[PDB]
Amino acid sequence: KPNVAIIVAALKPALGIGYKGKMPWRLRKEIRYFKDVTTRTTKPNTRNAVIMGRKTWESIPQKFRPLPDRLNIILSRSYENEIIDDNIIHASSIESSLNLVSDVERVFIIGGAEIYNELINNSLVSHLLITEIEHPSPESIEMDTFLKFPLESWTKQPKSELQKFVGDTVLEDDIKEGDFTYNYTLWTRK
Ligand SMILES: NC(=O)C1=CN([C@@H]2O[C@H](COP(=O)(O)OP(=O)(O)OC[C@H]3O[C@@H](n4cnc5c(N)ncnc54)[C@H](OP(=O)(O)O)[C@@H]3O)[C@@H](O)[C@H]2O)C=CC1
Ligand SMILES: CCc1nc(N)nc(N)c1C#CCc1cc(OC)ccc1OC
Repeated sequence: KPNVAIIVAALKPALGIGYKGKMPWRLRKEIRYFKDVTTRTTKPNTRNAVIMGRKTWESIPQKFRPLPDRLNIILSRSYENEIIDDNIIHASSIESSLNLVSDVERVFIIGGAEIYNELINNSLVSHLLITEIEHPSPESIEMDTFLKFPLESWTKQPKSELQKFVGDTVLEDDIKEGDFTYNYTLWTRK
């Protein structure tokens, strides 16, 4: 089996993630956390996979595309299940994409909304890496895109389990970037 996790940054308490196809924030440490965790492998001869919707792919800046050091899987309902090049796979589903290569250690679902809100209730996903973002006045930030997670069916793990998961990665508490404050968290199924 492949270890499949969801990684996302969301604003509490509504868990908003975007506005008009855009990200409502630019968090410099968070971006860097995202990179290190999705890239890091333990075993040699392995890579990690990043799975995403077509729209999230289209929104990734030209030069960061495909996301380096990781296998990129792009999801569309139009896609045949084929390898485009060494770094890029097109797929109809996660299940179809997993049966396409075997060099993968960890699989990370990286967005967007339609992808998250569907794969949250898929049994393959065993971990959630949610960056919980806070703001003194959350409603002042314009938001039309939200997570629909039944978090009552999941367990927020201790920091020690997250540290285990992300290896040596530095996990700072209450990161203050402008008016935003955030923490990295780990969730497992009940
Ligand atoms: N804060 C965060 O950590 C993140 C936030 N975001 C935000 O999310 C938003 C984007 O989300 P969203 O608009 O939903 O776009 P998505 O990235 O989720 O892409 C949607 C597309 O994915 C394809 N798709 C959806 N479900 C499936 C499925 N079950 N099987 C195969 N393909 C599927 C469809 O492609 P098709 O139509 O071609 O068939 C659909 O049009 C943006 O606002 C972005 O800023 C994104 C990533 C991270
Ligand atoms: C913002 C980076 C990020 N952090 C967390 N915790 N989860 C995520 N899924 C993401 C993401 C994403 C997609 C994306 C990545 C990117 O390179 C960093 C640039 C743009 C992106 O979508 C607009």
